[PDB]
This record gives sequence, structure tokens and C-alpha cells, in this order.
Amino acid sequence: MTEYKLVVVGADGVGKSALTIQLIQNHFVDEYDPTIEDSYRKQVVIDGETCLLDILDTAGSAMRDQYMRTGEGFLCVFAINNTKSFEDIHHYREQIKRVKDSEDVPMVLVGNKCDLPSRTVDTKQAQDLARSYGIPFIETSAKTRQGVDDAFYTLVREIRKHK
Ligand SMILES: Nc1nc2c(ncn2[C@@H]2O[C@H](COP(=O)(O)OP(=O)(O)CP(=O)(O)O)[C@@H](O)[C@H]2O)c(=O)[nH]1
Ligand SMILES: CN(C)Cc1[nH]c2ccccc2c1[C@H]1NC(=O)c2ccc(O)cc21
Ligand SMILES: [Mg+2]
Repeated sequence: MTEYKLVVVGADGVGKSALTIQLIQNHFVDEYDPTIEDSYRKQVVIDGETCLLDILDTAGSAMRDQYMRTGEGFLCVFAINNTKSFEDIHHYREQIKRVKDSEDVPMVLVGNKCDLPSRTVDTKQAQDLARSYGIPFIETSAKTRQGVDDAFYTLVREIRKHK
């Protein structure tokens, strides 16, 4: 079966771990336990194809160069109530594009914490940025699990399209 190496990137606190844990364990992590590095495996069925997801959950370096080279697809995560994390997105995309020496790298823009009321990043703002990059935009909530499977499965489909 096909294996997909996915990397979850973004500013410290956007919900990279909570999104990953919701995907893998169907569990919401309320606590804020900072990540050094953690990878997870999950067998899933996407478009009738049973495949293996190998997901790397990163810290919000030679180690960074290595996983960006290895990573087939990237979830660029920001929190919808955090303008600073949205402003950070281009820095992550720039690092990945530089390491992979490609303007065509499978990526998905993820607007997390969509369950929270005081939103500072509009859907239009996020959609316009994702459109300028030629990538999908998915609104997610690691709290309710809204859009979690969508973000990861969409990334897998972007990888399938690329190859
Ligand atoms: N309400 C709400 N809270 C969230 C959501 N996602 C994450 N959180 C909360 O934000 C905090 C940080 O989440 P975490 O997943 O640890 O973020 P992170 O980006 O991995 C932090 P680091 O970069 O240090 O590894 C946690 O308290 C978590 O419960 C969400 O979608 N909605
Ligand atoms: C192979 N799996 C058991 C673990 C795993 N899953 C991934 C998903 C996306 C990208 C990389 C990886 C890796 C590792 N492969 C590396 O090159 C690397 C560098 C730094 C790390 O912290 C981890 C890895
Ligand atoms: Mg984390």
C-alpha cells in the first residue's frame, strides 16, 4: 500500500498537535504541551484506496532541512484568531519551497480554531492567500474535529495529483 509523508507546520500554538492527535486518536488535547518532534502512523481509506499516513508534527536547523526534504505534503497551519500566525504562513511556504527547490510542492492552507468566536483572520483573507499560492484552504477545529479529515485527505489528493 502507498505511504504518504505529511508534515504539519505553523507558529507555536496554532494547534498543530491537536489537529494531528484528532486525526490519529479522535481525541481533543486541551493542554498545551510543546512539541520537539513527534511522528504518527495511521492506515486510512481515501477514495477507496487503503493507504498509510506517516505524519510529522513539528515544533512551532539541519533537522528542519531533512524533514522538509523527506515530506511529500505540508499542512501550513494558522489560527483564525491569530493574525501573527497568518502573517507567518509565507515564511513556512518560503522555507519549504527553498529546501525542495520547487514552486510546485503539495500544500494545504489550514485555518484552525474555527470554533472560537473572536476571529481576526477573515475567510476571504485566507482564501485569497491560498488562491495566490494555487493551493486548497480548509477551515478546521481541532476542538470539534470539523475539517480535520478534510485537511489531511485533501493534502493526500494534492500529493496524488503531483505524481
Ligand atoms: N478552541 C480550540 N482550541 C485549540 C484548537 N487547536 C488547538 N487548541 C488549543 O491550543 C493550545 C495549543 O495547541 P497545540 O496543538 O499544542 O498547538 P501547537 O501548534 O502544536 C504548539 P507547539 O508549536 O509548541 O508544538 C492547546 O491548549 C489546545 O487545546 C482548536 O481548534 N480550537
Ligand atoms: C519515517 N517515519 C517513521 C518518521 C517520519 N515521518 C515523516 C513524515 C514527514 C517527513 C519526515 C518524516 C519522518 C522522519 N524522516 C525524516 O527524514 C525525518 C526528519 C526529522 C524527523 O523528526 C523525522 C523524520
Ligand atoms: Mg505541538
